[PDB]
Amino acid sequence: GEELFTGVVPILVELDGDVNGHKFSVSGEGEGDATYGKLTLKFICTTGKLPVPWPTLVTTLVQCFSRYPDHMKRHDFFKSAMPEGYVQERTIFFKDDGNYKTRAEVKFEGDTLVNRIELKGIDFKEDGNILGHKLEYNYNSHNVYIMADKQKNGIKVNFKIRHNIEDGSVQLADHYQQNTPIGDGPVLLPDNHYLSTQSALSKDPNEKRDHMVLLEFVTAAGI
Repeated sequence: GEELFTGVVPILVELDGDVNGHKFSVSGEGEGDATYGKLTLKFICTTGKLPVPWPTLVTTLVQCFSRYPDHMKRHDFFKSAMPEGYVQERTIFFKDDGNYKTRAEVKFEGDTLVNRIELKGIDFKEDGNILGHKLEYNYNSHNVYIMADKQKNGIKVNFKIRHNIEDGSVQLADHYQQNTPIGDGPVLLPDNHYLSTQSALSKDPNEKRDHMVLLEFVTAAGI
């Protein structure tokens, strides 16, 4: 897959979610430039108002677009699984609140890199920081820790996202991730390393639908 990410690739994102019964759908389009670990996307809630804060959806809403330096190419599982793609599953535990469980398939459909997602959220407090919409519209920089999972011929991923709360406090979201290939072809199983992330959220001053504009940079490191 390395060769498939040398230039600007277009991206399409589709998420179907249900959090405590509140059903919703999100669509997103943009492009990724893995050579600069760059992502520019704009997401729309296609069913109306989003029943959770936009930032809680950022991790769910294409790590194959992370910049893997030359001396780490042999560790880029994400791109190695292309174009057949890979399944990405997660369990996001929101401290003192509910948890999201997600399953997605990211692969190529012609030239378009597609991320199809199903998200299920349960045990949220209808009046907590998530359902009550008390998280600020911003995003911090984190370190995504990656590990090989030889027995599953995939990887294991763990990290902690810190969502700023409107009162100055912090809402922790423990991420437990698993990625496995969709094809029966070989993939790169990586030594331990991590991805350094940063995201900036903004609004489109001409968009009336509930939405999020995301600019994100990610680069592999730790080796």
